[PDB]
Amino acid sequence: GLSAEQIAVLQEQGFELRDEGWEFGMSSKVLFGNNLDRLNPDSRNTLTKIARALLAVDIDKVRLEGHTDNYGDEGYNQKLSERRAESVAAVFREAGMPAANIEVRGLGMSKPVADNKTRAGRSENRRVAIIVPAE
Amino acid sequence: GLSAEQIAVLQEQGFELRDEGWEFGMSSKVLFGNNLDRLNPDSRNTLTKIARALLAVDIDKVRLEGHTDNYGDEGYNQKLSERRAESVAAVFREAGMPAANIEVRGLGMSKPVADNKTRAGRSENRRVAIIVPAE
Repeated sequence: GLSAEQIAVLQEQGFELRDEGWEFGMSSKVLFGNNLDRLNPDSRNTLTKIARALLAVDIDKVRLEGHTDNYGDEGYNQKLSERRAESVAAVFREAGMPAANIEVRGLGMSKPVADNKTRAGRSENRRVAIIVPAE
Repeated sequence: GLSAEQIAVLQEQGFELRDEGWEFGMSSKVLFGNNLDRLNPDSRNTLTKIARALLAVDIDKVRLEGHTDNYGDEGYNQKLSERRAESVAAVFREAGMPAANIEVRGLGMSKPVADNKTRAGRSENRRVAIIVPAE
């Protein structure tokens, strides 16, 4: 389980404890914009600070999951979700996180957090999740 | 939002982060034994240490929630669950927590955490939970 100086850091960064562990989503929109899986460089820093802060307190084990809405090919949403997840993973590596400690899952359309019949609904399902397991 | 020192103390007392806050649960058999809402001496002593720990790091509020299984009259089980939480509240108040910062709830049979079908799940649901709300 996580130590008190860690949990606090997680809380500070915007993490919320859920069933699979501590979770913090960012929208694809903010993360990539018009790109497919290239991060615009502002989101890169945002993702660097985050990773640096976590490693600072010996959190060094994260899972990254990316989802899409249901619009589009089913096969493509899987790849995209996985590639987009990996894009973020590469920023964690480049900051000091043991690659063996990073897990990457493409979850495609299958796992939404909103009704997929709204511009703010569908744009909410387009996201990448940062997960520290509470193990 | 709880600080590292607060969280540290919470973990040392056996609390566990849930959905409604930090939460330590004790079974009714331990707290009450054969009694109704009178705690046995060993329990009051335990509860007093927990209470003093929470005060010594300036915790803002505690909620005390009594639960039963689903055997018996539902209104009796509601009252009992309430009287039982009020027994734990009293110990808090006597340890120096002000009434106004203490929330007492009898929840009867409505929030189980185990299966009422077995003798075991029934004894597990017979508990009073101490919650520190997540501001």
